[PDB]
Amino acid sequence: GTPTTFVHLFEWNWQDVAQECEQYLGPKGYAAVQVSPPNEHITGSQWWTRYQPVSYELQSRGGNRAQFIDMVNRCSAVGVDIYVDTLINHMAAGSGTGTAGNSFGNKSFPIYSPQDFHESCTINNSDYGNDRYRVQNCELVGLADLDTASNYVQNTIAAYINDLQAIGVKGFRFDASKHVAASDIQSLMAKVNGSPVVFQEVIDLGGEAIKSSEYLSTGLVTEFKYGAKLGTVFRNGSLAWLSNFGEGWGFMPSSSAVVFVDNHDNQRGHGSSILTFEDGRLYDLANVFMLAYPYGYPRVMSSYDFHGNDWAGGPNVPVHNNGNLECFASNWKCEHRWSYIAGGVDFRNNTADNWAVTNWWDNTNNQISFGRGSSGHMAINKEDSTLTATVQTDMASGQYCNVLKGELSADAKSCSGEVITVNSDGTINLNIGAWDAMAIHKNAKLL
Ligand SMILES: [Ca+2]
Ligand SMILES: [Cl-]
Ligand SMILES: [Cl-]
Repeated sequence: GTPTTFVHLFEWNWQDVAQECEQYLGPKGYAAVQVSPPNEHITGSQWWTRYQPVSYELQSRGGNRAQFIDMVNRCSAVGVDIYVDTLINHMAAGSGTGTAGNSFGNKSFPIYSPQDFHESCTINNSDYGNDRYRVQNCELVGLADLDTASNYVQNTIAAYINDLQAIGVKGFRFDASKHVAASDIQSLMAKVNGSPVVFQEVIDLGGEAIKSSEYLSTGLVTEFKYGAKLGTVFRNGSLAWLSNFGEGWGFMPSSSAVVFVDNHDNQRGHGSSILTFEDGRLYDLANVFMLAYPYGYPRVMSSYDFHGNDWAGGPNVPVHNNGNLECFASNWKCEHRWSYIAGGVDFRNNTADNWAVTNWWDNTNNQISFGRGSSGHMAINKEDSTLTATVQTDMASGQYCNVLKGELSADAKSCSGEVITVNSDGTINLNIGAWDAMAIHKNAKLL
């Protein structure tokens, strides 16, 4: 197979990430980990402190510089890249202290002076619809707005990015990219070595002054329409409608899009329509669709139970806790380990040679099935009945692991879970319980 999917290990520290790469992400074929911001940020326990930078020293809640490097190396040894959440728009609000011991205040930081910032003003709600200048030059919730047109600012951010590349970081999330002119991002990328993966966070559901399409020339772009519409369909619509999901629904080009069911902001209600781990099996099924369907570069969300406090930081117990995995309950949720989601990743990994949707079938409502040509086939039953339709595939006849429920043995003789039969004529006689699914692919076939 080939790498197709990455994961946000939200608020995971560098030792937990490194261990997770070795024990799970490498073996299961995840391509990369998006880590929380690793630069110096304001002190305090809330998750949102990570988005208030104080400097570019690599001392953060996740760990120190040596720990960060050890993580990059341990993950890369098992084939997993690191993408860094990169704060290109701003520095912390107000005054205080950072996680490396530095002080700041009055738009004075270890590496920035007041002249390195746009003149202070406030982004007001109306500005998103009618004032691009203010969205991009004024302050987002009090954060000091860097003058991203300045050569010094561009050189300082680029030096941060290039230091990360020199220690092995392979990609970058440009936080708050809507708040930075795409032209400024273009000037920054000219100072960045090489061609790392770059994706830009731009929330654009339509109807505002700045469009996500403005950022296509400078890197990948978050397609927030994807999760918003997918959530609405899974909650209130029909899965049959998804037969032409993608550009036909008004989305950006597939080859530019980072897609996801939810992210750290919008799982806190910051779309009521967004699906999250709180939705249980409905979330499972949405992720199976996303990962089987050939649109975009998907990012699986990996969350913690925040017990109703949308500002709280993560659990005070590590993920890997002296031999106990603190997953699936009221600490870390570890969605990337949920069987249907990890199985979806394996499916995407092994269908990457055929980015077509073939033999689409539905019952006009909430039962669907489709193929990736002869590389794979899937079905979802999001109804209260058993799905027993006979569907056409392009798969070679034989017996296949349902990779949502099990894995092929090292000897290729058996599956650890359900086995699916492709008939002589390429059909499958489905037998899918209510709110269940199946996926098979050409590299999980019994020999
Ligand atoms: Ca700005
Ligand atoms: Cl450092
Ligand atoms: Cl994002």
